[PDB]
Amino acid sequence: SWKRAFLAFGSNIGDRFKHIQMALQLLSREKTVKLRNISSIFESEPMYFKDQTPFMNGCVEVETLLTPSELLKLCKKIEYEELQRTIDLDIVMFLNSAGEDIIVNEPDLNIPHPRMLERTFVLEPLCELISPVHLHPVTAEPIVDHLKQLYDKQHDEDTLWKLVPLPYRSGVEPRFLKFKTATKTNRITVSPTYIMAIFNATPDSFSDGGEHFADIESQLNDIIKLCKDALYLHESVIIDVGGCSTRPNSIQASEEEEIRRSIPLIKAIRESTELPQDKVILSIDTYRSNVAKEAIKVGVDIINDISGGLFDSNMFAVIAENPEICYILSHTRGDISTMNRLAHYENFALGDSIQQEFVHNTDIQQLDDLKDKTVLIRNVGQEIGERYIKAIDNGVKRWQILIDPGLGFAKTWKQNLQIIRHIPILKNYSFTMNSNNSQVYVNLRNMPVLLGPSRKKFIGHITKDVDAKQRDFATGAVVASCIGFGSDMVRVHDVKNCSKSIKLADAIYKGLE
Ligand SMILES: Nc1nc2ncc(COP(=O)(O)O)nc2c(=O)[nH]1
Ligand SMILES: Nc1nc2ncc(COP(=O)(O)O)nc2c(=O)[nH]1
Repeated sequence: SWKRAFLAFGSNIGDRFKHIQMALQLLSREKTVKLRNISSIFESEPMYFKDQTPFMNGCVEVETLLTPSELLKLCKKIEYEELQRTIDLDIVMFLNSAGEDIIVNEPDLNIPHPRMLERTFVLEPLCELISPVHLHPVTAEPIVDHLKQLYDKQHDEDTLWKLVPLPYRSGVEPRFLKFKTATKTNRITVSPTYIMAIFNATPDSFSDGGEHFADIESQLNDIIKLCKDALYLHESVIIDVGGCSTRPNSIQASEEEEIRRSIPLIKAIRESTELPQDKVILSIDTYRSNVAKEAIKVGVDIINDISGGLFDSNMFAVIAENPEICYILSHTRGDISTMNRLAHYENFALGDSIQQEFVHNTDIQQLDDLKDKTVLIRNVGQEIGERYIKAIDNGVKRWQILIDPGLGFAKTWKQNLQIIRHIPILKNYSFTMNSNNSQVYVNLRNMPVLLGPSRKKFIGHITKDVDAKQRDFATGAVVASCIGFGSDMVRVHDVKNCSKSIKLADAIYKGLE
């Protein structure tokens, strides 16, 4: 047979994420159960008892040979087994082998879960996994409509933070990237924008990481300065260490060379007593799985892969082995030497496979003409979606992923502008797709967006600045606009100055005053 089920999970005791992970491990170990998709991780206000620790919540989609009743027993076994060394595992919905929702109303078991339409912490992660046309079996209304209805009440009690796990550090509490969303109807990120500082460990151009190249002591001092500049106005900073050039047609450092450039420097930052370690997050810009693996060993938090797994087929396997590492899935085409030729987006690669496209949970066939105005962002969204599907198929968890539409990567200067304008569409883009004899639903809602506009050629074209070094002021303006269009993180060169821009844009657009 193989039936389908959606289960809600939650914990508000101790290491909540470890309780969740253990429950998912226990499910997966069953011969009768197959994990298909997991939602983002959300933090929510306790619904019933406000004096308690906030809950960590999500949803998991499984394929199972078990009957509803057999599955419920397993959920109870798991809850008990976890208590042995604190986790709730409920059946939310259960579909038969034909993909139809079943209803059970027995003394012991009620499917769908009787409380689900009351709880944003159920519906939000659930609707990351089910499409806008999925109806509630009892009400016959789309579940997304029931979600919208809850948000429409405008109770801050119903508000969710999304948490993206970061690695544990000794003596430190569990670490996350955090994103709070609010509604007004439109949904908007209202927590501070993350600043990612660029650090190039390449010899490429004297003006940018050029002179201190291969000198770890000098480089570290540069990084201490960056952190001080950023932390003046911000609570956190990400330092993105890059040992490989990603500029169109640039010669590629060897792996051994990239490792030598990046890894000792990450080790040195992480070991520094001159840095406030708790406010400093470490990223490595690499498309190489082995470099990522080495970086993880020396205490990196984020793998920033401009190819989204395209350059190394073992990258996803590395990320999958490290559930507390954060992975940036960036959009590109071809490779570094050919991408310039591939900036053409009229035709849709997976066009034939696409069954249905949705913007803000509405079929775009019914938002007529929007389709014609959003060719580029939907094309980029589908290609990000395809990378995402392959990541999930290779053990990467949705909860680990940030997305980046990849400004400048197989895109012209006019296209980069259009991508900035259309971030709100991207953030609310979803589609169903035929994939290996069965249907798959890709939902970009809640996937935090990183943009890297800094010093890019597209700015220079408009401001007539030939040299990249003189594009910092203009970058300030563009960064403000990126945030205004919904960017959750920005990658920048001029940290001291862009920090001011980010803070102002956050005040203006987010009310963070
Ligand atoms: N935010 C939040 N509040 C809560 N309050 C009670 C229960 C326990 O619910 P059950 O007894 O129906 O499983 N679970 C949650 C939860 O998961 N999240
Ligand atoms: N995630 C992400 N990573 C990147 N790495 C390098 C560059 C090229 O810029 P640089 O050569 O000035 O670092 N741009 C990006 C980007 O836009 N997004």
